[PDB]
Amino acid sequence: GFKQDIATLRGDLRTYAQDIFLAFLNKYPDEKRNFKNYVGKSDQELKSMAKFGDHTEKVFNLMMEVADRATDCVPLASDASTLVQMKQHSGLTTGNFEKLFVALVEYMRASGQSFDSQSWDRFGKNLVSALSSAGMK
Ligand code: HEM
Ligand SMILES: CC1=CCC(=C(C)C)CC1
Repeated sequence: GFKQDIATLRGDLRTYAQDIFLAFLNKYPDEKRNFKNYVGKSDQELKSMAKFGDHTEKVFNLMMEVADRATDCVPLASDASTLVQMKQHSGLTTGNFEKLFVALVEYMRASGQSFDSQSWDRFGKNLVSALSSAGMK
């Protein structure tokens, strides 16, 4: 289920974080506008870059903590508020988070593995709802 999926992802988090984030940027090329320094790069070029591996892994370190603190795929309001307030997210709207979770769910569906993709899709929906509620447009 969802909790085991957190353990699976954490067991190889650098790899999953890069692969899911690349799935997100390739599915929604226009999202490269928030990361201007990733433009005109192949996947292998991005994985060679410092900011890419470090930043993507830090995103997923926190995403897994938010997942782990959730009840029935419903995140804490405090985790939602942190995500909205962060200076690094000043630009963003719920659509940015929408798209990241569509890509994550698709990645899980396509994987060889028994991910609980339905639980991640509900988690994404519930996080978008919590971000809206905490003041993201
Ligand atoms: C649950 C989802 C997400 C989590 C947990 C999360 C978490 C984080 C964390 C921890 C950082 C700081 C990392 C660092 O400075 O090394 C960060 C920065 C950032 N995040 Fe997010 N993030 C999420 C979703 C998004 C989405 C959907 C976008 C854009 C579409 C985004 C854009 C950014 C940007 C642009 C930065 C700063 C740019 C940079 O790294 O130089 N994040 N996020
Ligand atoms: C905070 C952050 C850092 C790195 C990212 C990558 C896509 C490498 C985006 C999110």
